Amino acid sequence: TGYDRQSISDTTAKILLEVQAVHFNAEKPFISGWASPVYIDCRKLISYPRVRRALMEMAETTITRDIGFEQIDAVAGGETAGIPFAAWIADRMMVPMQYVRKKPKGFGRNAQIEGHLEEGSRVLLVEDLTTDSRSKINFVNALRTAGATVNHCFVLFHYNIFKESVSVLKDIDVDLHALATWWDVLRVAKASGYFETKTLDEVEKFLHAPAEWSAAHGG
Amino acid sequence: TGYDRQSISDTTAKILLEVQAVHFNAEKPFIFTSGWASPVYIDCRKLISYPRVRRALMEMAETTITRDIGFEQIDAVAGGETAGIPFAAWIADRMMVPMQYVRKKPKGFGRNAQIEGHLEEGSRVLLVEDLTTDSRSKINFVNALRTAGATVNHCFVLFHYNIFKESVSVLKDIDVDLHALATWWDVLRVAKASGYFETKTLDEVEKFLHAPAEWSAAHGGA
Amino acid sequence: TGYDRQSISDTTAKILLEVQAVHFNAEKPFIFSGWASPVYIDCRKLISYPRVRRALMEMAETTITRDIGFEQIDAVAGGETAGIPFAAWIADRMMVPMQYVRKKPKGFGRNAQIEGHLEEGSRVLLVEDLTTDSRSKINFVNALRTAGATVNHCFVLFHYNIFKESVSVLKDIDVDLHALATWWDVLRVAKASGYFETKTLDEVEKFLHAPAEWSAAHGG
Amino acid sequence: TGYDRQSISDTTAKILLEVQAVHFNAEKPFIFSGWASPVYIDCRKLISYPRVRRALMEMAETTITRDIGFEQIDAVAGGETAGIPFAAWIADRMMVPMQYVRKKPKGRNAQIEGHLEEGSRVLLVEDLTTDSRSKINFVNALRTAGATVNHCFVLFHYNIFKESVSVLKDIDVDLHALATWWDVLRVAKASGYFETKTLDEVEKFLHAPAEWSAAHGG
Amino acid sequence: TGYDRQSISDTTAKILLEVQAVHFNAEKPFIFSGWASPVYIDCRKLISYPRVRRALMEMAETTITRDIGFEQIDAVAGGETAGIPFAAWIADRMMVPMQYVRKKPKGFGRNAQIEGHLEEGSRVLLVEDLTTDSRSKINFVNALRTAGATVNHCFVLFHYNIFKESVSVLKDIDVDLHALATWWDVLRVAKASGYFETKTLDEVEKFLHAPAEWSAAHGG
Amino acid sequence: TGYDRQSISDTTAKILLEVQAVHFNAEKPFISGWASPVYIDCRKLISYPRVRRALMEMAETTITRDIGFEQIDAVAGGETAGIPFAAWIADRMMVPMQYVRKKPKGFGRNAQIEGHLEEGSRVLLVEDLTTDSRSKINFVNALRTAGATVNHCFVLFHYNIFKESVSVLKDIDVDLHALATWWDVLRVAKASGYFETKTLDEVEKFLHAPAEWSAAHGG
Repeated sequence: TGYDRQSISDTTAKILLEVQAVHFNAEKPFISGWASPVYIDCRKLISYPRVRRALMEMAETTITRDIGFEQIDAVAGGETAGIPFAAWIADRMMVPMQYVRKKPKGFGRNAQIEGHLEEGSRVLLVEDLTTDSRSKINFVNALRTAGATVNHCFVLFHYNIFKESVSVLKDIDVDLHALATWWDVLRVAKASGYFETKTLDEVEKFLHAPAEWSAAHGG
Repeated sequence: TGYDRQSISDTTAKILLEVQAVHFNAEKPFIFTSGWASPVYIDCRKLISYPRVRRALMEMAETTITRDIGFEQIDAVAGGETAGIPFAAWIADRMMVPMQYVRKKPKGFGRNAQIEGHLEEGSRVLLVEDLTTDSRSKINFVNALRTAGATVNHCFVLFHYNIFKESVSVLKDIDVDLHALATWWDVLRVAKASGYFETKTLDEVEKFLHAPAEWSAAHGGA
Repeated sequence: TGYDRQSISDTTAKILLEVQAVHFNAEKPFIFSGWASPVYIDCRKLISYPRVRRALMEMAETTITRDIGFEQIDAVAGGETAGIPFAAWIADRMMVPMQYVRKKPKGFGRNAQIEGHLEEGSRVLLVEDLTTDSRSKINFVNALRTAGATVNHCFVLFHYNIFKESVSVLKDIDVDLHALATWWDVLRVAKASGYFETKTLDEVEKFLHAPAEWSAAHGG
Repeated sequence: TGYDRQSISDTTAKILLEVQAVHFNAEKPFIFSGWASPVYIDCRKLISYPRVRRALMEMAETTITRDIGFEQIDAVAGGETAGIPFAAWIADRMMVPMQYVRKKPKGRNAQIEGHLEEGSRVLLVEDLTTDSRSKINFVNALRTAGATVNHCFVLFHYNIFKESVSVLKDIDVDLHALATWWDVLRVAKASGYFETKTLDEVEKFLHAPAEWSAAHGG
Repeated sequence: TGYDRQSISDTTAKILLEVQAVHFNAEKPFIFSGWASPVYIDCRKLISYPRVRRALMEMAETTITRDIGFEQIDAVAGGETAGIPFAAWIADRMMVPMQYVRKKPKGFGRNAQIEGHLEEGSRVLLVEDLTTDSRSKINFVNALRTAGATVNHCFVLFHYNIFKESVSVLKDIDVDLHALATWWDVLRVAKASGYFETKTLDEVEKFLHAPAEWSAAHGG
Repeated sequence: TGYDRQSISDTTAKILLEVQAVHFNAEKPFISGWASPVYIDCRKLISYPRVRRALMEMAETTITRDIGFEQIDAVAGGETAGIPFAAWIADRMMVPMQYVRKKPKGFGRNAQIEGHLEEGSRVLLVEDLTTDSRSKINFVNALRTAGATVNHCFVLFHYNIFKESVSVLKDIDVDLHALATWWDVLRVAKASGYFETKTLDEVEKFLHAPAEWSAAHGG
């Protein structure tokens, strides 16, 4: 459902707002602390068939356009949230699928990885969303310990409100690819006109300075 | 795909033996984490790394579901955590139905803590897992789905051990039917027919299958 | 979805009984026209179920390819109202042009009863939801033949059977009748399932063996 | 198959003109109940071409998802013998149940063939719209059976009559179309396969339909 | 399309006889290098029929998966202008890289006879339209093995199965031959159909049982 | 993976450079004489599944947009070169397939054509690539001898550096449709930045004057 980056992001934002995977609440923030007015549950997108089909089509388009057609030999999912999306992407791309556990279960170079992973394979990490890309280090290092070549990471949603969201993965030579960001959702919601002005202003203030807003509203 | 139980089972056994998802070792039995000793090891998670194998497995899964259960008797597909999520996703894609997945432990307030994804009240849900041994871990997931309002009467597994007496009755006591593509007997029969395995190993496997607990106690150690 | 004639009929009967497209009631027969029967079928309900209709279309394509042939049909024509969805799906599966025939003419030309484009000499397969005595099929067959199409085959999802002329009327005008299931298949599958009482199935069997006598005895 | 609205309309007009589903005749107007018109559209010819219908159904799905939403439709109900094939193809693409509505009742669910769950959201699919007067009956028939009808889809929209849209908005039904007569006129003018006089007469008709029909006989 | 070997063979024979890719003529034998024969097969006609070639590809994939295995082939290599379309379709269905082998080398190097990228150690399946004595397959097998490919299987839509060394010549170099139908299957289906005269089918049977003697007796 | 002509051409150029079907060498020109700094092997394209799927989608889009949806009744391919692409296009278009031999084998109308060709059929000629379209004359005449109507020709790559590459086909009333040209590959390579400036300048001066460059560099 899109061709260029902007259309893909707009379609992703519309999909997220339509299935109510994105929630806004400025009066009662969503609190592990970190009170925020925005809540996202990308795991609801697996319960809507047309939505997930469109999202996977756009995911394949993004992977082909930004990475390459013959640069990925396997698709590895996250712990439990990115496994369905990884499975669908692997089926579309006709590549082997693996998934990486959060904690090792056993001894060896393939303890964290479930599935068959050939030596030297080029693996693409796929999970639902990122906030700081700090949970990405464990999975990338687990895949690299087993011999895979991890240089690209795909996620449905990217917060893009923290400075080290993309620099952390770049320092370990991993590129972050995302279908949409919080700014795209904010722009689509502002254009739609179904949200009150005060709520959108509060959301914009939070997205500009996340830590300051969180600390000053119950963090 | 065979469109009948025997052909589906034989094809699944050949698939498992070809990709070496099933291992036989009688000289050095597989001592598991719980101390159980068995000469047979199966890793259904390896099947997701082979495109054609997984495609055929999902086609046979859809055929089994539509034959044993029915075409319009399932409203959603739920997968157990980690192991069965890819198979649940593929089955949901083939069946054009919503997909959810059940966590092993609750994380949330209630009535939706153990289930990730939207679940409409009164929806008939099919539980998909990679394999079952005694079907006592499936009760937790079935109760989690029923707590959210889903009506669970069927559970699908790629592999069913079928070597424990209460493998199916434990689910049937809570009104859940167990459907599977292949059993250990099917794999043993196909391995015997193939002839790539020595007679002693297959005899040991047959002895274990006929008496699991005694074999675990004696030949490998409790 | 099956691969053999016996497997297709059993699967179709199970599909019909599962989605309740077939109803049995011997205590209060379905008095249609004055005809009285203990059986009722509504093949139009099969289009409201995605998986059921997909399976039925797969079996329809399999039956067409096995009985008629892979390259013997150049267009798929559906009857008025009822058979148009099935004709559309079969044409999509077979990658052939689709037409549909109105019950009554809408003009004065040769292509008055046909809504579509029909090239001269095209071999056309006529698709309908069900047939009872195939007396209404002659109108559609003659309408297609007036346009120049060559009609030698007709496909129906459900064949009522019972009546002896149901295939002879079409065979007299060189049209072969193909079907997925009959009433006998549905009755056999219902008896095997065990969800229906013995008295009801006995009444249905008596009706199937003697339709006119049963209608006269239990109604008009 | 295009992506944006303009591309979809342009290639839909190209498809209509290529399969000759659109006819222009200024010298001898088409007497339809009179109403002499120089333009003729036969959208039922579109089902006899496989590639054309595949492209059109892809564009229909794209338009439905883009303008209505991905999960706003639970059933697709066509007209009677006009848009039933298009409704079937759209329902198959959308993985959504199909129904269809008759012109006249036969026997709540007397006018609807198929299973229609109460409270379901139903999309009307028809071959074309002229004044959207015949769609009132189908929308009311579906709403009698409990369905929620808020969107109507048609392959071709005349867009030359003022009430062709507002009559559906009065009953809270949105009209979605793949192409209009203006798109066909623009594509025909750009192609250059039509004489200038014919296109000028067609444009004059499209600006004032009733006056042109009355002047030329009707 | 079928599910077992016998069903696949029968369906393929019906397909070949329906599209007239197989011709029978005992009065005027097909003399082609001499070698008069009453049978003629043109497997290159099957690419001009969409449904026929789609069904043939389904059956080809089923045979490959059933006999060889799901994960035992890494590339599909066609012959020279004859099996290239079939190889392309099989590779698309199997989601594997495709190559094709020239009849004669064009250049110098290990990859002189092979067009397309072939990774070292790849297990390659050779696809052709038909084998008469499989003497020409040795050249393609050796060309593929020169570039590092491991060739242990060869798939063909049709296999004559009337020469003793049809399968042994490939088996001597560790290549297994798989086919959808043989001349015996076509003869059996033609006899069952009844569209062919008894004398013609008797002559074909005599030729199939002893091809060299029949050719010597009827010319060539 | 494209919508318009420009996007399709750019994606085709990226595909060709990614799988290394396009080679640049200014210091040592390749090679019947005609030393050139550019080498293209479109037959490598059939060994990559995702690449060939994307290229066939683009081919179908181009054929439908430029020729028409119902203007082609058969697809014929050149011998040994465009047969796989013709097969994939025919499968996509649910249209019969034929292929034309370079040299006739037999006598009578259909001696040079393999497959079933109905009289009056509209046939699209498919080839891997064309340089001067001199070899397409034989195939077009062979198809027209059998009764086919040939008015369109499709090639994945078009050199577009010779003046008669399109006029020679237009003289016999045949149109040439292509996915990419050498200019578009050059533009994509220049934008990518993976090639040295001297090599790209030499390639550009070759593509401007091919014959002069070949004569000057020992051709």
